[PDB]
Amino acid sequence: MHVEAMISKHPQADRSLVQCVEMCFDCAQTCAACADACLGEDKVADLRHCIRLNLDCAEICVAAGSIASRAAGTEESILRTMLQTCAEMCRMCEEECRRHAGNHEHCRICADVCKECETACRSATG
Amino acid sequence: MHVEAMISKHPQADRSLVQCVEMCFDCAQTCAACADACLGEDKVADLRHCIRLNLDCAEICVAAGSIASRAAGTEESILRTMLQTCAEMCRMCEEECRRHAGNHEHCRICADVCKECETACRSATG
Amino acid sequence: MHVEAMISKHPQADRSLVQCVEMCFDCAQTCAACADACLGEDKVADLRHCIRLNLDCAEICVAAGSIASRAAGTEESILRTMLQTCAEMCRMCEEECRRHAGNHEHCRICADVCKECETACRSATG
Amino acid sequence: MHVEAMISKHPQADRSLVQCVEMCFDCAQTCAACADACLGEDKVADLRHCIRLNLDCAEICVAAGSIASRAAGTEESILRTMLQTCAEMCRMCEEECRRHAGNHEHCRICADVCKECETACRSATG
Ligand SMILES: [Cu+]
Ligand SMILES: [Cu+]
Ligand SMILES: [Cu+]
Ligand SMILES: [Cu+]
Ligand SMILES: [Cu+]
Ligand SMILES: [Cu+]
Ligand SMILES: [Cu+]
Ligand SMILES: [Cu+]
Ligand SMILES: [Cu+]
Ligand SMILES: [Cu+]
Ligand SMILES: [Cu+]
Ligand SMILES: [Cu+]
Ligand SMILES: [Cu+]
Ligand SMILES: [Cu+]
Ligand SMILES: [Cu+]
Ligand SMILES: [Cu+]
Ligand code: NA
Ligand code: NA
Ligand code: NA
Ligand code: NA
Repeated sequence: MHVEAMISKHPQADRSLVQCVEMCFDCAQTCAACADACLGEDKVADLRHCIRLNLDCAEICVAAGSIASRAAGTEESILRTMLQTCAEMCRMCEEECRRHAGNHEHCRICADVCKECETACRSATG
Repeated sequence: MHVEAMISKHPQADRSLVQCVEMCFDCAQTCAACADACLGEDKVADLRHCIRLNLDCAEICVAAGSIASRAAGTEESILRTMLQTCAEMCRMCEEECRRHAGNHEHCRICADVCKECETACRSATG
Repeated sequence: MHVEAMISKHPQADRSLVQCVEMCFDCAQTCAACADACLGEDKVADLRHCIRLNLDCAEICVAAGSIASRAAGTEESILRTMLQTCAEMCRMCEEECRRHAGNHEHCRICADVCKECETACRSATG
Repeated sequence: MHVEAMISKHPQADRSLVQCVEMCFDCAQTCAACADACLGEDKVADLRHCIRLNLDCAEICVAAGSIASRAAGTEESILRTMLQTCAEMCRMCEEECRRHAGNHEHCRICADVCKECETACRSATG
């Protein structure tokens, strides 16, 4: 990614923010991938809630990553509110993915990414 | 829109929810349009914060409308948290658009739509 | 929606474009709803491809509607290319939803909306 | 990112695809960042078209990256069409960012990322 490079060249120009942006896109892609993999499983009926939570997590992580890419200045912003929402979403998604992690390696990877994004988003709210 | 029609045919099948979904997409489109119109104004330098807030509002309204389109059942969901975030975003965007409404009719229309979406999102959290 | 009202107040200021924008958001919401309803069906395993195509259609319709909301001027734009892609996507999604329409009323509604969006997007490329 | 790891664990389980997905998210974030930086410049009026093209590029790159994250199987997909559209979008955005690269380092970085994403998307269509 180019998050760090672009922040430094912004005319209104932060490690916690760079890490949060990176993780939001990483998590958005991973959740999209996890939902699609759950949809291909023989036992797809067992994974309905996990697919649904992945879909919401991918939507909220993209939104958060976009908002946070525009949060390099000092002006009022929705950033902290959005990051709290992303954190809560990632917490929910992680718990459900974690529950299937013994059965589906893709859900283990997704749960780990959601946990990391949750942590990153919380850290950026400081 | 087909929000009402699709909710009723959902196998896990609410006026406040239908109104919120409709308004989130209406507001997403209106904010996207408002940012683009502000970008075309002679006095674009005066509208920087308004463009930025429109961009964040369009992102959050789409996300909210998507999440709420999947919230027709009884299972745990990020819905209330997301709708509070949308409400707060629309409040911010409305205030800035409102400030330019005497000068730019497109900002008057956008402020009115943001106010309505804010109200709809708050009502759906009940 | 406020598409027509916002186009007329744009400083660079078209019926086919207003109809396309409206339909793209209508279709994005309807496909999101259809995927979520398919995920709740007893026979979810039979609907894997339909869910997947709905997810791609909702993503592409939002993108198209956003791009087209910014296409009110005369400058070079990705608009025609994006609308052709939306048309092709809606065609694919319609065919799969249509196949399940006798079994699931939500897929009948979605197929009808996808057909209309396809038509609208093609008309706006003129 | 976790693109490579998730592809390998997909029940329907490609270097060109992993590179395209990674680049689409990298480019989406970079274009979002570039538009926000152009909005903060003293000479924002000179950057209107660049901001607009960045906004469309961020929208199309996210959509492409999402679609391509679900393209790990053999079934019919919009993937090739979407990747051609992303390529064309990145080409347009690159040319405009490149034009400002002598004046704004953020536009130099964005033009380089758009060029790479364009190349990656074209390579994945093979
Ligand atoms: Cu997750
Ligand atoms: Cu999850
Ligand atoms: Cu997950
Ligand atoms: Cu995850
Ligand atoms: Cu607004
Ligand atoms: Cu606003
Ligand atoms: Cu506005
Ligand atoms: Cu507005
Ligand atoms: Cu469809
Ligand atoms: Cu469909
Ligand atoms: Cu459908
Ligand atoms: Cu449909
Ligand atoms: Cu670009
Ligand atoms: Cu560009
Ligand atoms: Cu750029
Ligand atoms: Cu770029
Ligand atoms: Na900002
Ligand atoms: Na739901
Ligand atoms: Na335009
Ligand atoms: Na697929």
